[PDB]
Amino acid sequence: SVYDAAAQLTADVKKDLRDSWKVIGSDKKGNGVALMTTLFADNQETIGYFKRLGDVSQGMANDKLRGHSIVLMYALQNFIDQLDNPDDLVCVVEKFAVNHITRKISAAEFGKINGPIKKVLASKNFGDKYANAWAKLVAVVQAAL
Amino acid sequence: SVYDAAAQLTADVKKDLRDSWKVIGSDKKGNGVALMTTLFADNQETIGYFKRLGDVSQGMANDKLRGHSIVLMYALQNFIDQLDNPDDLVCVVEKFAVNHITRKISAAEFGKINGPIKKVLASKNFGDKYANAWAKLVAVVQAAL
Ligand code: HEM
Ligand code: HEM
Repeated sequence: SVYDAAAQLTADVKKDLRDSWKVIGSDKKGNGVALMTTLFADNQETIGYFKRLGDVSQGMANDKLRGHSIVLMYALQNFIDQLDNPDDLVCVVEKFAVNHITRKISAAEFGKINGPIKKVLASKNFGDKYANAWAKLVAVVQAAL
Repeated sequence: SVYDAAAQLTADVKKDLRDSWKVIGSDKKGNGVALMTTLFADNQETIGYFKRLGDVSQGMANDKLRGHSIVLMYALQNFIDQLDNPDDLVCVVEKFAVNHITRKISAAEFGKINGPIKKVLASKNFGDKYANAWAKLVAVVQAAL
């Protein structure tokens, strides 16, 4: 359940999430677009969900993809800001989940973002330790799907 | 047509938007729920769009309303941060508009949030100067609807 998954975010996971977000979140447009292009590159099959974005290969030059990528990074910002209060993190994760559930994005499909996150982390010198902390955060959303 | 509406956000409007946001944005849960409960109070018919939230009368204690309210404030956070680059502001406002258009929220209905914003600003002592600035940011989204 999302309440149990939220409890897996221990003191050090929360700290590692904040320390990496300090760097990754500093450029929301650049890192969000990079995150989305790595998803489409590594997992071609997910492009079908993003039919409305159009020609995804354009990356930064595609205004709709760029709009989506910036908005996606503010959802992550929101999750990092709610780490102090589990009750607030959960109601925000469940609110967030509504539109993904409507789109029939399963917990296994959502989990495809973990590879993109690990790769963007690694480009900014945050290795496995931080990739694993971000996968526990993604798991709280997966439990709500 | 969002670009022309964005041209009304002159240097002084953008300054008033960033100064009032420095205070309104510092308690996203508190001010976010204040906005939504003022909306429901002054325009009770808007509650018809929010059946999913359930018992909106519980205010802050209703986890779904609190969840929606915090997410709303991150959309405003996003807009405030894009004020100096019209191209990013417009692709974010068009991205934001997509789900509001699908919900059949017209520019006129969306415009009902201006009275709430003016009251929340006035409770933290930002007068008409600031209310007018925020009305012009809302007009940019109204132009996408
Ligand atoms: C941690 C990663 C993710 C975050 C933070 C995230 C965030 C968001 C946000 C904030 C929106 C806009 C609001 C909404 O309509 O719900 C959105 C839209 C969307 N998300 Fe996610 N999402 C993530 C991963 C995914 C994945 C992995 C998929 C599917 C493979 C997905 C599919 C969608 C789709 C199709 C849209 C609509 C895009 C459009 O047509 O504009 N999301 N997501
Ligand atoms: C400055 C004002 C507003 C902001 C920044 C805002 C922001 C948001 C955000 C970020 C979401 C979540 C993502 C999505 O699904 O689109 C949302 C959802 C929604 N908005 Fe807006 N919105 C505003 C005003 C309004 C107004 C005035 C109405 C209608 C009277 C409206 C109706 C809705 C509805 C029904 C939802 C979905 C709620 C749910 O069932 O979870 N919004 N809005």
